[PDB]
Amino acid sequence: TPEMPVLENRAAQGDITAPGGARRLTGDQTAALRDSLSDKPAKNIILLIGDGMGDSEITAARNYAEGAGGFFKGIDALPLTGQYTHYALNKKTGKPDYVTDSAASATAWSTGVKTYNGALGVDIHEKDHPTILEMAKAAGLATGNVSTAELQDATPAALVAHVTSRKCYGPSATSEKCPGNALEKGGKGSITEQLLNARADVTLGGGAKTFAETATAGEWQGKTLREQAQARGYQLVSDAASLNSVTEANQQKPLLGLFADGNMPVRWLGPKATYHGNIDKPAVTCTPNPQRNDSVPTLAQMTDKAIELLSKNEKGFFLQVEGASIDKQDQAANPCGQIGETVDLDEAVQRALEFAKKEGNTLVIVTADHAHASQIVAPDTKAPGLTQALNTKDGAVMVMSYGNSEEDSQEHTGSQLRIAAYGPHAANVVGLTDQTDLFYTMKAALGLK
Amino acid sequence: TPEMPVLENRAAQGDITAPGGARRLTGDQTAALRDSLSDKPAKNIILLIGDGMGDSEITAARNYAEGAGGFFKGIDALPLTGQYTHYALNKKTGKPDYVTDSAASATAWSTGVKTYNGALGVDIHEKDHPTILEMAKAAGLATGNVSTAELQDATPAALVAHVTSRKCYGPSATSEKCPGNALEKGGKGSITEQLLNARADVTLGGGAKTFAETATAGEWQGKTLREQAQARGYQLVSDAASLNSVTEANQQKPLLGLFADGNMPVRWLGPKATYHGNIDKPAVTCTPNPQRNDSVPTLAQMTDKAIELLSKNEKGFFLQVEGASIDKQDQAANPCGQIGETVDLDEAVQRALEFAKKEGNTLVIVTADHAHASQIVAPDTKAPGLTQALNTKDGAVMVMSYGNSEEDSQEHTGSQLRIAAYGPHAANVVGLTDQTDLFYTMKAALGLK
Ligand SMILES: [Mg+2]
Ligand SMILES: [Mg+2]
Ligand SMILES: [Zn+2]
Ligand SMILES: [Zn+2]
Ligand SMILES: [Zn+2]
Ligand SMILES: [Zn+2]
Repeated sequence: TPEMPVLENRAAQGDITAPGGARRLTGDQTAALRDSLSDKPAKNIILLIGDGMGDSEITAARNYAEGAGGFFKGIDALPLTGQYTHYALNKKTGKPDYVTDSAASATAWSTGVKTYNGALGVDIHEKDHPTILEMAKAAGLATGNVSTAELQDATPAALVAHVTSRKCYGPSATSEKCPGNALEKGGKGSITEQLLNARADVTLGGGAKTFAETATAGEWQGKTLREQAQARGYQLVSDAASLNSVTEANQQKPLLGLFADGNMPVRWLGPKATYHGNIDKPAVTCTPNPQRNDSVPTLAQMTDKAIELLSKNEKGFFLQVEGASIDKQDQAANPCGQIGETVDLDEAVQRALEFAKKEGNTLVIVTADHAHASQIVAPDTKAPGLTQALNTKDGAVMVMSYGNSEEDSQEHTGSQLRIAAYGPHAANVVGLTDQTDLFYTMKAALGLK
Repeated sequence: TPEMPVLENRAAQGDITAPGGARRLTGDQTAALRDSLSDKPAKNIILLIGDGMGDSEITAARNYAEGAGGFFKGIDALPLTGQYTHYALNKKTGKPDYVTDSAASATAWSTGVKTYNGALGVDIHEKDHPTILEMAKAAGLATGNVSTAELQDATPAALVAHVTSRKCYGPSATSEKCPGNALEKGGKGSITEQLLNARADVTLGGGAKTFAETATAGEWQGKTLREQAQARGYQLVSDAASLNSVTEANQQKPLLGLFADGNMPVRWLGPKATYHGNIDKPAVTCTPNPQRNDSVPTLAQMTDKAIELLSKNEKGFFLQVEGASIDKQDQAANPCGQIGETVDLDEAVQRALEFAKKEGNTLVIVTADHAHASQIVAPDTKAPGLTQALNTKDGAVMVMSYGNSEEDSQEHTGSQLRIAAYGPHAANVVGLTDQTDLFYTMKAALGLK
């Protein structure tokens, strides 16, 4: 009988110093693999995104948190793996732009068309194109948009919004930065306002600050975005205790949890990498962030509730879970913050895999939007940028380096990265593919049309 | 009827600026993938190694040489893809050392045991472990070691030598650096001397300078290694014309092609990346190296002759082909040298695939020993290191950055990287695995004892 399996253990089998003791497999894969291939329809889809989580970011967090011959119960457990390209286009010339930002890349997987960096839901001609979420809804599936960033940030926003610039978070930014989108200029509106329009059953993340602006035009003009929200029938939740009370999230009782002003809190603290830090300074060991909270639902927590609330919908559902801050810490050149965010995501992947595993008609996908700056280097390295030596779980040190930007932020990079899936149609991620392929893969598995 | 396919075309299907025009797939993969799964015995094995070829290196060369939405006929054509870790061990503590060198990495895939950086065919206790090459010979299969580096370099040497240090190239380096291996101290010998002893049917590379040293002890002492070679029955070939004349390679007429003093010549010329090169200097366009030659066999040429010569062996064969200078140009901070060497290996993968495709019982594998330094960044980047702007195939510029070493050489890095295969047992690379797994995978597909 055909049951699709999760790689349960890819950890180094024994004594890493002894022959074959560092092997990760116990026997031939053929059958296991031939047992995880199915073309049946996907009833639901859970797309987990580690912002900036390339293979470097994955390897680095593993070494610290699980040891080199370790294994990530979530991230590393998806059996079907590939590599996908994420280049953008230069708005002016339609020619590839090798390093994408999180806006253009999101647009690609959510709409199938490529775009200029900074765009959301529009192509180089600034023409809207419907997002997979919008399509799930029209079809009648339940829909979830969950993140650890502000909900107006590129990754989550790209599901609900179509503006010419990611910066048009709300009423004012928009008027000035996206006039042709500005309500009063008769546009569809700012990102937050377009978010309120799209009505996803479950929307959870930070970014409450912006909801405190008021409309310049339209029916709810003169009153805040926070107001219109409840006035439009939204059920709002600010802490975890209340998040749990929620027993229904639907088109009449749609949930909107704003758990932080800007970005929800990072899991681990640690200092910034610094010029010659692996030599001048002593090895660091990450420290859990005391202010991350009992009142703040973890990502894992948000994902579980969402899958629970979205599972009651008979027809099936679409959920996009985003571990936001990996990218934000990485450009920040903070190993500890970076790593903490990846483990943090490992939990969300796990919750997701636990459900699909039983449900049986769930395609779970884990990937990133683009690659980033961090590199794992030798302990004795003399580098041009910011480095830092960390004490890993092996009790050996690891040196992380960020050296592609003299400015404040460490730069995104452009290499192809890991794309992994599990479930009906996961075959479609194996081998080399393009980020726009993800959109088409998700539309067919769902039979969306 | 069960025929295993090669991804024919994962090129951007259409107008990269139009909806779904940038997709790489044309339909559902499930069946193609089901069709490429087989646990039959591998009759032969071809192991293509891109030194330092991580995903960044792969993505970069494609962008330049094929276009962003391009597709590499060899490298990207392998249907089953995975990611594998290559950490080394600290000799002293047996703990993991996250950034491996080319010697310790090679040791792993060729013997199954982890080892300290700089080691070749011995573990941290310095005890020898038999290489996959030695076992293929012992079992009766034909065997080849083809590279574009010096045959005493780590990658090719790891197949036939067991020395406590990669530096013990020949008679004298060894005496002073691997005394316990030195012939006169009663050891097995230098790397070159051990190579002449292993006697693979076909060995082709550069590194002819070392063959001009003499033995200090032993039967052929006092005479050069070049001499010992022909006296030991090796048929030597120095150029491409004579390489071709060769209609036989076997244990009595074993082939030794030494095509260059040091490392054979690089495919393309271009200047070094430099501090603020993408701003200060103009975009670069690679130029083919006129000193490459009509007399110097390409890597694709060596591979073809080897498969040819090794196919005569009824029983099957083991061939390891190395695209050597990728890693060498990379640390050199030379985008063009780097990118050419990848292109160069793409042709060798294609020959391999062409054969494997028709023979029908060949497992083709393509991977790297470790990730490297180069990163693809934004054109406007201000970086601490060495950078350069290249005019790609798309007629748009791409910026390459190397910023993990102030020293002369850019450092290897440690994230997991692509591993891809084709053929019987190719399943065993899909997912996350360790480099030592490749050995056990190759062992079993060959049935090796
Ligand atoms: Mg994001
Ligand atoms: Mg090499
Ligand atoms: Zn991003
Ligand atoms: Zn970013
Ligand atoms: Zn190497
Ligand atoms: Zn190297």
